[PDB]
Formats: sequence, structure tokens, C-alpha cells
Amino acid sequence: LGDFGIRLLCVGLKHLLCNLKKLWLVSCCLTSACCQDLASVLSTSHSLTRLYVGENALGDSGVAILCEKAKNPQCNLQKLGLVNSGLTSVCCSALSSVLSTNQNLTHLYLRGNTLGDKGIKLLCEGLLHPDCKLQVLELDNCNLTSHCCWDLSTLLTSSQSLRKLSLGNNDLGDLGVMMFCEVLKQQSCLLQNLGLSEMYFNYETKSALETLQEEKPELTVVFEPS
Amino acid sequence: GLVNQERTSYLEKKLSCKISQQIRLELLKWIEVKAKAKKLQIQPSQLELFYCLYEMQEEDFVQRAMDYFPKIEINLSTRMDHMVSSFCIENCHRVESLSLGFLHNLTSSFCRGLFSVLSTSQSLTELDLSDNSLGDPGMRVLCETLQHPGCNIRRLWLGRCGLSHECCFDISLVLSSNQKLVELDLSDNALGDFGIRLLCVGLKHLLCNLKKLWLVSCCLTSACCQDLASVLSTSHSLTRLYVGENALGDSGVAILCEKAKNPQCNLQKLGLVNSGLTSVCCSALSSVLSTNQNLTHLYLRGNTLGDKGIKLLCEGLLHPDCKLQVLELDNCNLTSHCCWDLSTLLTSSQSLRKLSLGNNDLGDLGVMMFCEVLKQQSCLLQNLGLSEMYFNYETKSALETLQEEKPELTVVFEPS
Repeated sequence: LGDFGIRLLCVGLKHLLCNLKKLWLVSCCLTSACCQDLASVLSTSHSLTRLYVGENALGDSGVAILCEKAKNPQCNLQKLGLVNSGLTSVCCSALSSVLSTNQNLTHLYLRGNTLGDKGIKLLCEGLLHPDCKLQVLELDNCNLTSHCCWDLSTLLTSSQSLRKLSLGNNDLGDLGVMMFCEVLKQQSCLLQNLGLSEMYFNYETKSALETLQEEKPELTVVFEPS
Repeated sequence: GLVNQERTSYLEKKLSCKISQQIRLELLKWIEVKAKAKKLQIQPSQLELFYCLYEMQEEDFVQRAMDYFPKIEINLSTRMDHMVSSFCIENCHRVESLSLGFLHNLTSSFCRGLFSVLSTSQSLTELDLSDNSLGDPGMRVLCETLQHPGCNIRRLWLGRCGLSHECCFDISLVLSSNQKLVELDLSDNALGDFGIRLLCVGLKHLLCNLKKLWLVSCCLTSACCQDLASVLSTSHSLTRLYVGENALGDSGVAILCEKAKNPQCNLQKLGLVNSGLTSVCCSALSSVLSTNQNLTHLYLRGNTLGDKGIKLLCEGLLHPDCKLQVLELDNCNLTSHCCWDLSTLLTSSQSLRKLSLGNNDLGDLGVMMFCEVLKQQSCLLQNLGLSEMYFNYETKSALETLQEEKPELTVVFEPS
């Protein structure tokens, strides 16, 4: 259902009496060209809350378009599945804007992108905003390095809304993760998974994480690969 | 090999010094990149970088080049693979984890020269020897080296190694002298009841600081529980005991429970997974849950407990002194008739955090009971499970609504 298919689909999605809540457009051969129509759906739709558009070519120019409308505080978007969209740090300032203004957005899935530390810094500007209500942030294979740990560490104790942070298959490092252990103990609200799956560490890091789970039992799980 | 400094004259100096110095740096950078790029590829597969270092037998270079290998995963097919690995690992001061994929070698002293090196490393902490032919005659060699005062290996994985009862004699000797080892994975072997009887000799020994022990799929029967129960009673350090995928039926659990119920027992996680348990032993598990305040995780999936088992477990779980945090009940042959007791559990227990209800017939009307009670300030902050469990629209809608209204309820996690 390429860009044209979406252009047609959006005719129904923007229609009154359309009560669609969940829409999956994953792997539909889409490009940024279709975002112009999806953005209008997000703006006008009274019912659409779950939009999954990953595994497409909705690059930074696509997300910027969706964000232009998703940032609207009256938008009903709750879950945004911008997963394997090939995003870079370029659009993270757009995602940041959405996170800061759209108080209805609770889940954001960015895995498969290549955001790096620059992207994390930009997202944190929004995530750390007092009106950000994001609960679940998924950052698995986002091409992250240990250089982003300072900002993620800040995120873990500064955000009052974040509950889950699915850091995953990236090179976050041992010393990087240890920063989380130290700050999470300081009354972090992250009640849900910390992630770090598919990410391998040394003994000391694993020991600290296991200790963390024992000392802070409300922290559902870190979930190491071994 | 050519790029070295430890050489004499006699035309060994016809190579440029300035080139040798620059190339040494280029080769070092090359190793750093490929050593760190620990991935499947056709480029140097860890060992090949070691072969290169082996030729350049210069400690000043090799010891630096080896600091780019924090985790070493290599396969060993021949004598040189061992000589090369031995040399490089010995000169590595920054290896924290090692995995040795022994191939068509082992049951011999052939690798003795490698194991004698691992035991002298001051950085190696985790050693994984799983899924290779490290049969009893090979394990003996390793166990001789794991007794070294400077061993420093804290985690040892011995999965499908083809070990039998004979190796437990040597493992016991290691446990009785090696004060560093904390995790020992003996799963997927043939360490039958006798093997455990021998193993327990080390586990009950003073100075044995083992914390995690995996005896999963070790061909055990209830006969061995008599010795494991003694370990749980006496051990000051064992907290994680995984004994699932065995024939430790209700007569086995009752034995373990007799000692695990002791309030001074250090058991924290009890992996009685696919043990073929019935409701018969749930009264024993209940006793443990009521008295042992150190037990935080109990894994019962694969059993056939039914609603009778749940009722009996609830008698313990609902006890004011029960500290269980995670209860796993996946394929436990449960029916919707147990929902009343699970519903009580969800709001009455103050300690439970997770409840992994899973692949069973809990029903739609059954699960709806959870939605109604969980909303009433339940402390189940962790997953509710219900995976592989299929419901109708209304139930799914209620669960999705529940997650939105009660955001602290990490995830329910429906199959679709």
C-alpha cells in the first residue's frame, strides 16, 4: 500500500464517523511523501490513537511532517510506531517538540533507526520537559554509544513520566550502564524494564544490575542477555 | 612476525626502522577495530588476530593489542589453536569473558596448556565452556586448574558439555577450595542423582561461596533431593537453585521444602520448573512461602498443578510474612476455576510484584476478574502475563483499558 494507497486510505481516516483507533501501516512500502496525508489524519481524527508506520522509508523528512501535526496538543495520538524508519538525529528535534507539547503521547518506538548520541540529546530536551507524558520509550538498535549515557542517566531521574526505557542492541558500554545503576537507586520512577537486552557486559556490571534489582524490587527487571 | 624489536644483526636489520614503527601502529589499530567488532564475519575471527599476535611474540606489543579483547569468543580445532590462544590470553590483561568452542579434538590433556593459563588470569571472570565435547576426562583437567589460588573465575558455564557423575567429584574439589566462583551452570548434562550426591560434598563445604547453581535437565530424580535439601539448609551463600526439567516430582519437592522452609535458609530463587509437580506438593511449597522470608522468586511452569495447586499455594502466598515477589505459572495446567483464588492473591498479597500466568485455559470471564480487582490498588507492578492465552474482544479491550488507567501495571502482554 504505497504512498498512493495511503492517500486513498486517508480519505476514510479523515471522515466523520470513522472510529478507527489502531492502524498498522508497517512495511507498506511508504515514503515521506505519504506523511503529508497521515499528518492530516493525526490532526483531524478524533479516534486514531495508535499509529504504527515503521519498516518504511519515512526518513527524517517524513517524521518532521508527522510531527508538525502530532505536536498539536489536541492530537489524539498515543502510540507512535516510528520503528525501522531509517531516522537520524535530524528529526529528533521534531520528535522532541512532539514530546514536549503532545500530552497524549505515551509510547514512542524508535528501534531500528540510527539516532546515535546526538539523537538522544535532542530527544532528552523534550523528554525532560515538565509537560512530557511519555511512559514508554523504546531505543533498541538505535546505533547508540556510551556517549549518550550521561543524557539517558539524566532522563532516568529527571523525568517523572517515564516508566519504561527499552535500551537494547547497541554499544552502551559497561561504564555507561553503571551510571544508570547509581542514579536509578535515587528514587527513579522507572518502574518498568530498563532493557539492556542483547547487550553484553562484564561481571561487575552484571553484578551491579542484579544487586540493583534486589535493592530496588519495584524495578520490574533490567533483563540482560546472560 | 617481521615487525619486532627483539632481534639481532646479521641482515635482520635490512628492514626500515621507521617503517617498522609506523606499521606496528597500523597493525595495532587494525587489531583494535577487528577485536572490538565482535560480530560474525569473514574478517579475522578473534583467533586469527591471535595468530597474528602469536607470530609477533613481543610482550610490549601483544599485551597492548590484547587490551582490545574484553570478550574473547574462539573455536579450537587443532594444537596451534591452543598454543595461539594460550599465548594471547596469557598476555591479555583486560579479558573479562572467555568462550571456548572446542571442536573435533576433547576428553584429553590436549588442552591442559590452555586451562592452566585461564587459572592465572587476573582479569578473566566469566568462562563459558558450553555446547562442546568437554567430557569428564576434559573437565578433570579444568578442575585441576580452577583450584589455583589466583583463578579469579567467578562465573563458569558448563551446559551441554557431555558431563556425567564423574565430573562432580572434581567440581566438588573446586567448590571446596575456590572461593571466587559464584555461578556454576551444570545444566543439560547427565549428572544424575549420584553426581549430585558428590557435588553436594563441595556445596556443603565451608569456604564454598557458590551463589547460583543450575541443575536444569540433569537427569535427576527425587532421590537427589535429600542431598540438595541439606545444601539449602547449611549453605551460607547459595541463593539461586534451578532444578527444573528433572523428575523431582512431589516426593522430591517435599524433601527440598522440608529444609527450604527453614527461616534461616538463604534460598531466594527456586527454579522448580518442569519437575512434573502436582497439587500434592503445593502444600509443601505453601509452607516454604509462609516461613522462608528470603524466597523472592518461584518458577513453577511446566507442572500440572491445576486449581487445587493454586488454592494450596495461595494459603502460603496470602500469608502476612510471605515475601515472594515473582511467581511464574505458565503451563501449569490451570483452568478458570482458579481465578477466584488468583484474584484474591492479586489484591491481598502485599509482596507479590509479578505473576506470570501463561499458557493455560484461564478463560475470558476468569481474566476479567483480574481487571476488576487490579484496579483496587493492587501492588502487582510487574507483568500480569496471560501470554499465549487467547481471549475475546471484550477481555482484550478491558486489559488494554486497564493498562491505560493503571500505568504502573508494567504490561499485561496478550499474545495478539
